Formats: sequence, C-alpha cells, structure tokens
Amino acid sequence: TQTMKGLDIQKVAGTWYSLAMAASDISLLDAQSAPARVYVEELKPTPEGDLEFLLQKWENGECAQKKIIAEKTKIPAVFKIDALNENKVLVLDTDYKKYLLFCWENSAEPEQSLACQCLVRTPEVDDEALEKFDKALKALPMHIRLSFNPTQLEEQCH
Amino acid sequence: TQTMKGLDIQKVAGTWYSLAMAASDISLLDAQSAPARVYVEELKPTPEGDLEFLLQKWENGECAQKKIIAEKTKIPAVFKIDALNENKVLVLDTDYKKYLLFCWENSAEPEQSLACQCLVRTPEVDDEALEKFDKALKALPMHIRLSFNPTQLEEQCH
Ligand SMILES: CNCCCN1c2ccccc2CCc2ccccc21
Ligand SMILES: CNCCCN1c2ccccc2CCc2ccccc21
Ligand SMILES: [Cl-]
Ligand SMILES: [Cl-]
Ligand SMILES: [Cl-]
Ligand SMILES: [Cl-]
Ligand SMILES: [Cl-]
Ligand SMILES: [Cl-]
Repeated sequence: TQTMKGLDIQKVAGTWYSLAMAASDISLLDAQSAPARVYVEELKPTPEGDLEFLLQKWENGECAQKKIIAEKTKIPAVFKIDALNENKVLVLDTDYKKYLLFCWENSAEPEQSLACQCLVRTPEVDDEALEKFDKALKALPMHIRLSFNPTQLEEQCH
Repeated sequence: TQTMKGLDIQKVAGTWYSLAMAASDISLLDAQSAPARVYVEELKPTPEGDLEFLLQKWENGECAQKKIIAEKTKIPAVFKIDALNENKVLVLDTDYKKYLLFCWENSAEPEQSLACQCLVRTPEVDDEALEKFDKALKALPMHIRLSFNPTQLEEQCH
C-alpha cells in the first residue's frame, strides 16, 4: 500500500461522508451488517497526533456510534488500533478540503484483509474523488466495491 | 444499454462461469441471498432462438438450480422473461470462446434496475474480459461490483 507523503493530520478534522468503499474479500462488505460496512461521520486528530474516527455501523438491528482511536506510529500516514498493531489505518491521499482516501488493513492472517474508503466533505457525488479512489485501488487485490447516492450519504448507516 | 450487433445465439451454448457482477442498486447484490446474486452454469440456445439459462442461486440455506427461459424479441440481443416483457436479458458483447457480457434489466419501476455479469468459459480470472466488462459498465448507473477468485468459480453458489 502506497501511503500519503507529507500528511498534515490536523487538517483532516471535522465532518466526512463515506462515498464509496472496496474490500479484498466480498464477505467484508457483502451485507449491511458486514464487518467492514462502517460509515465515517467525523475525524478528530488528537493533541498526541492520534486519529479518532467517529463511525456508524449497523449492529443488532440499529445504527450504533463508535469512537475508534488510531494511534500514531513511527511510519507517517500509518496508525495502529489494537495492542498487537495488526489492525492499522493507512491514509493513501487527501486534499483536506474535498476528499480523503484511507484503508483499514489486518495483517493477522497470511492473506491480507483490506477495506478502503473514499471520504468526502459534503454529501454529494464527486467523480474526481471516485477516479482518485479507483486509481488508488488498481494495485490492491479488491473483490467488492460499493458507491452511495447523496440520499444515502445523509441517512444513518446509509 | 448498447446491445451486441450480429449476435449468433447458437455459438453461446455450453458451460459458463460468473466471474464478476455489478448492479444499479447495492440491495440487488449485497447479500449471498440477494435477488440478483445468481451464477450462470450453462447457456442453452433453443431451436425457437430462445436462450435457456441454467442458474444457481442461494435460496433458503441451499444452492438451488433454476432453468430460466429468455424468449427472442424483434430487437436482436434482447430477450424477454416475463409475460409483461418488463424483465429482459440484454447481451452486450461476446467472443463466444472466452467471455460473454450481459445484463438483466427490470423496467417495471420509474428507476431502471440493472444487474450485469462477466461470464467466462473456464474457471479462471481473465483481465481482458474484466476490462471489457468495466468499459461496458462506464455508461451504466452501477453502485456495486463483485469479482470472484478461481476457487469460488468452481464452488456451488461461489
Ligand atoms: C474484521 N475486522 C474489520 C474491521 C473493519 N474496520 C474498518 C473498516 C473500514 C474502514 C475503517 C475501519 C476502522 C476499524 C474498524 C472499527 C470498527 C469496526 C470496523 C472497523
Ligand atoms: C428483482 N429481480 C431480480 C432478477 C435478477 N435475475 C438475474 C440477475 C442477473 C443476471 C440474470 C438474471 C436473470 C433472471 C433471474 C432469474 C432468477 C433469479 C434472478 C434473476
Ligand atoms: Cl459517512
Ligand atoms: Cl510505531
Ligand atoms: Cl469488484
Ligand atoms: Cl458461475
Ligand atoms: Cl418482440
Ligand atoms: Cl461500485
């Protein structure tokens, strides 16, 4: 995965929408309750230089809010979630004002599990951001892709 | 939808595999039991010039075989399934020996519902056929895409 050079994490703060998503395995995104079917509501960079995600996930028949802390690492644009550092967030690219591309990656199995998203600042379709997402995906072993309409962007859990 | 010119339906006979699929609506393909999650096993052109699909679909916790008859119409490469002719099969392109691209289309609602597949003759990934599928999708309002690995191509219901 080619990660963003010169990321300024403080500039990604505030509201985002999940416009599109893709994963290595159909099972990660197939169902509305699938393990990687999460929607980014907000990014909150911390004083420590960590990244807080506010997520919505469909769980047990409702839209559940979760705050996930991705801690800074010695590799820029790469953040660790778990104590083993096997669950990471990889920031691929952003222009801070319109779009952000990132992946969750799990390195616990011999086969990499990956789910990547195209985030936008406003609940609208941006073809530019979707083309940058598709280009970033070309080198990745993706088997499922989803994209949402503006109606879905403003709905709880899309 | 741009349909194939000069289709020779008799040459599509025999074994096929669903390598990739895409749909207008996430709900059509999201789940393993989703309404358009069907796998093409065989095409059987009839003496009348109709097209018989042998399909596998995951239904009520098992892999169910269905024979679906798509009848010829006065428009070449377009076949009708139902008495209202609202459910059609549209053949977009084939080289008969390697790949076939087609869509199911439902015209009963004001918004078109579409699901399109990339079929291959052998249970292997063909990047050429996937690029021809992606190019055929560019003009279509697709919001979900799935692709399968060779293991999945040889498995009942993938
Ligand atoms: C099997 N575990 C999947 C974890 C998926 N994950 C995702 C997925 C996409 C984008 C970000 C994240 C951040 C970590 C996280 C937190 C809570 C649920 C899922 C996820
Ligand atoms: C809501 N109805 C969906 C019908 C989907 N359909 C598909 C889907 C993809 C490719 C071919 C077809 C042929 C018709 C058919 C027959 C049986 C189940 C689904 C489908
Ligand atoms: Cl979102
Ligand atoms: Cl580190
Ligand atoms: Cl895909
Ligand atoms: Cl198949
Ligand atoms: Cl007709
Ligand atoms: Cl998509």
